Amino acid sequence: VASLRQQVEALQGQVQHLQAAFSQYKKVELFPNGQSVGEKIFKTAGFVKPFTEAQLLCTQAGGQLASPRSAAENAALQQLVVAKNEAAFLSMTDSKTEGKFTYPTGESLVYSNWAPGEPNDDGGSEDCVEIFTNGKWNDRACGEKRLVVCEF
Amino acid sequence: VASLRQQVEALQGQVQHLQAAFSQYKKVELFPNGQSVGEKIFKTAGFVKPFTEAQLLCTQAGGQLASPRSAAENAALQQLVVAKNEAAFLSMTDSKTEGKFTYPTGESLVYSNWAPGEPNDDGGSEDCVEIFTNGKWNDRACGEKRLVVCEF
Amino acid sequence: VASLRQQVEALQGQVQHLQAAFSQYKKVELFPNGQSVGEKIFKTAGFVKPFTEAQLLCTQAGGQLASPRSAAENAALQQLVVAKNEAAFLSMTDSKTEGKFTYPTGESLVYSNWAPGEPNDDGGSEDCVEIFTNGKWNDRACGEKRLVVCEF
Ligand SMILES: OC[C@H]1O[C@@H](O)[C@H](O)[C@@H](O)[C@H]1O
Ligand SMILES: OC[C@H]1O[C@@H](O)[C@H](O)[C@@H](O)[C@H]1O
Ligand SMILES: OC[C@H]1O[C@@H](O)[C@H](O)[C@@H](O)[C@H]1O
Ligand SMILES: [Ca+2]
Ligand SMILES: [Ca+2]
Ligand SMILES: [Ca+2]
Ligand SMILES: [Ca+2]
Ligand SMILES: [Ca+2]
Ligand SMILES: [Ca+2]
Ligand SMILES: [Ca+2]
Ligand SMILES: [Ca+2]
Ligand SMILES: [Ca+2]
Ligand SMILES: [Ca+2]
Repeated sequence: VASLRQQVEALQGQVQHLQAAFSQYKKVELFPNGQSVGEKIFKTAGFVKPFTEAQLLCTQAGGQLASPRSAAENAALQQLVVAKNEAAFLSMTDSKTEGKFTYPTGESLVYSNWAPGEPNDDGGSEDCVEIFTNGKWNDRACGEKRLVVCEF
Repeated sequence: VASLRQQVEALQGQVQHLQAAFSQYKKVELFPNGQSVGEKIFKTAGFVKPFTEAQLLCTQAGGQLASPRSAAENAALQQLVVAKNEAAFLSMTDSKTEGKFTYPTGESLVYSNWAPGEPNDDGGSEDCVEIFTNGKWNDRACGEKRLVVCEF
Repeated sequence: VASLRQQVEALQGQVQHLQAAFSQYKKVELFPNGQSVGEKIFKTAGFVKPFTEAQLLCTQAGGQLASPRSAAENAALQQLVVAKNEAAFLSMTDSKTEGKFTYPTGESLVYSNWAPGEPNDDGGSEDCVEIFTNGKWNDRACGEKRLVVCEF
């Protein structure tokens, strides 16, 4: 009765403390390699790797390569690319069917931000996608090394 | 009443497990680029930038440049400077009124740890402040590049 | 009473939110320098240091040097070492009594994964332990520099 009321106030204090502490912790974690947008979080590893290796790193970490699905997400991702001044790989490829880019699941793109003239499968060997510091996309050979950015 | 008790008992167990997990992840987070002191957390980006750019990075991240307000805070900040072996910028400047250093809010300093002979406005143009590996402060030209350390 | 009911229900909602948000941040934190195994978390500083320096870094951060106590923990640590491609120091040494490796607490090893013929106290001066990218252990001079990996 009167006891439960006291225990509740104690619990209330514990939760409010956690909310304040967690909020501060989130800001700390995201500085300087992460960006939060909606319920998605982009985070860069800070180094470059070929597509296959970059892809494995994200999947093993429980996430996947950056997959911007809107202008808002693309802008958030662009911030990390600008901050590191290094173009990054996206998760999408047209390795299965040339000319048709898809997400790792197989789904067709729901949003794109291709630079003028892209994708152009230059040299007949560009199945991966990179995002420039200006936010635009370009298909690029998967063997090339680009900034690793995963989404969680 | 009775059901409410077990409900409170259960929820608190969950909150305390969350507290324990959060405490562990906070220690992990701070290693090796952060330092906690009181309710404040200092975290370095690991690279150098001129004052204006450094200031923007911290503000955009939801914090501000390191602003040690006591010997204890200065000591905590010093650890990061020593770890990176790179002097860092503080948030304070005397741009508005020469010789009068203030925090971003305009408030006058409540603590200082100037090195002997400082501040001296060398060349007649040193309005920013840097902290050395020995913990002492020195006014420095804002255009120079120093370690970026923010506080949250 | 009905008020306490509402309060308890309110807390349940706040806790569910924290649980979900924290779960996401745990994954974010561990990328790309951490590894979780059981209730233990290994995290690398990303650089090399001699044993004494490495040990101090971990202890001051509230943890200790990597101390795999099972094949499962050793495999998890190995994943991290492979990712960084740099042999790392473990916490154990036989500095007190030659030939008898112990944890920082003085307790004898409960698990080991020595490479064939090791430990061999090569040159009569190897009291520290390093873990290779293949997961095997080798006693090594404490003065040498190895990847710093702490456990929390
Ligand atoms: O390697 C340079 C080339 O890379 C291609 O991906 C691009 O479509 C070309 O316009 C050119 O920039
Ligand atoms: O650039 C070197 C100079 O930097 C000034 O900030 C300092 O006051 C001088 O004593 C000298 O060290
Ligand atoms: O420094 C090279 C040597 O290092 C020792 O620790 C090892 O036992 C030897 O087999 C040899 O590899
Ligand atoms: Ca193709
Ligand atoms: Ca193609
Ligand atoms: Ca192209
Ligand atoms: Ca972190
Ligand atoms: Ca001035
Ligand atoms: Ca001045
Ligand atoms: Ca000066
Ligand atoms: Ca010995
Ligand atoms: Ca020995
Ligand atoms: Ca040996």
